[PDB]
Order: sequence, then structure tokens, then C-alpha cells
Amino acid sequence: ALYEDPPDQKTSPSGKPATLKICSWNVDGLRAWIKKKGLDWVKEEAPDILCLQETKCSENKLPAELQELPGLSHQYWSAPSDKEGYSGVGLLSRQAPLKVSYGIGDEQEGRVIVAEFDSFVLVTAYVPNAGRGLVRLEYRQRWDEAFRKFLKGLASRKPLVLCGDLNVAHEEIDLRNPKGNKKNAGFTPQERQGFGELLQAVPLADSFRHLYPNTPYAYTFWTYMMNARSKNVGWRLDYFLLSHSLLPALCDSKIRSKALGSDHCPITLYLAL
Repeated sequence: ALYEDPPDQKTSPSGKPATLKICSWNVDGLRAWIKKKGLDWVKEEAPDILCLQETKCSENKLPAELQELPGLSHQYWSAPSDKEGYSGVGLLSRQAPLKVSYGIGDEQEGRVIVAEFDSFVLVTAYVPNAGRGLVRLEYRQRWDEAFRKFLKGLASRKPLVLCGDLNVAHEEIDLRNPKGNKKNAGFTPQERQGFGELLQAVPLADSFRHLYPNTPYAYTFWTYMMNARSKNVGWRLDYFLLSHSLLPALCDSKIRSKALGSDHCPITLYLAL
């Protein structure tokens, strides 16, 4: 009940070598995550693209160490205008995207960055948490609806990759305590249906569950409290979701459960494009 992520499959079903490595990480405080050596892990992981969520850092206070990642030299950031010490997402890339946009066209929450690359469109997202005591479930629901729609008017062109902290465990297989949470932010019936509607409407596939439909105990977040992380008492809240057109390029989708720095761990996608 502790999990041991399988080894990296760097070759596709069709037998092609992976060409693109995307890593996503909810850093839950970018500056503190940097002080806990996050960039040291990323330098080692060496993705072609890195997405970060819950940065809690204005553009003005972005530590200069970020510029010390020259293989990820094109960096895009999004923060909420009025709110400080809240949300915030980032997308760091080896090559410049052809176009970068921010938000989902309502408005500013600093949760979504859209980057169009050569062969596909990457969205990273820090989905609103429903709140302790579901105090913001009703904001999460409108966000879910709005997001689904925005994404539909998006994957019409090129295939999609959507990664990030989606703040929902989809099925019971995705957390350790399904029964003790069916009314807690992240496993309510509304949220889980939002995630099912997300996969239906766009459509997308859960990259990890596609390759590991039976694997239990595979989580990406553990509360800092108790010793949930050591006890692997956690949730799978961080995803790579993919257009079906991409599934044939899908080499592997990982959970880097050993990487510290936050109450989430990184996840890494390998695509053969």
C-alpha cells in the first residue's frame, strides 16, 4: 500500500522512441519549493517542458535561480491580479511555443496557461479546490463547466495535452480513503462527475489510467499532516489528459513519488511525436 512506480517506458506501442518529455508539478509555494531543491530535481529529470501549479509568487518576486535552467529558458507565468499568496501557474519550455495565452476567456485567477507547439496544444491548469467544508464547491462547479467549454473550442484544431493539478480524484482507485471523503473537496459527486464530463466532452483520456487501469495506491498528493506521505495515504489529483489522437504516441506517464519539495509530487509524460 506504498506504491513503487514502474520503470520508464521510453518506446511507443508502434515501437517509436519518445521525443518529448513533459513534467508537471504542484509546487505549493514556488520560493519554498526552490529552497527545498526543486530545481535540482528538475535539472536531473530534464524535461523538455515543465508545468508548475500553485506557485504563490508574483512575477516581481520570481527568484533568479529560475533563469539558471537554460534547457527550460522560455518561461511563462500567470498570477491572480488582486489575490496575493494564492494560486499561480507556470510553464517552462525548451523551445518557444508558437503562441501562449492565459486564462479561459471569462475574466483573473492565474490558473491556466495555454501553449501551442508544433504538433499539439498544451494546457496546464491549477483547478480551484472545492474548499474545506465545500465552501467553494459552487465556484468549482461553474469553473468546471466554463473550462470544459473553453477546452472544446480549443482541441478542434491540434490534439490536446492537458496537465496539472485537477483537484479531483476520479474513481475510488484514486485515493486511499474513498468512503471517508465522498463529501470532501476532491471526491464529492459533483466534482467527480465534472471530471467524467471533461473526459466525455472534449474528449480526453486519462494517460496514467490508460496504461495502468488496475494499479491501486498510485497518488500524487498527501496532506502534510499525520504522516500521510510516509503511510501513502494520498490522492491522485495530478493528471496528464490526452486527445485520443495522441494515445498511439503515448510511451509512458509516470508518478515521481520519491521527489520531495511540496505536498504534491511531480508527474512525467513521455510522448513519441
